[PDB]
Amino acid sequence: ELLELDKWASLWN
Repeated sequence: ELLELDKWASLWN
């Protein structure tokens, strides 16, 4: 996963 906006994952868990 080379997604930079993946930091939003904490907003769904």
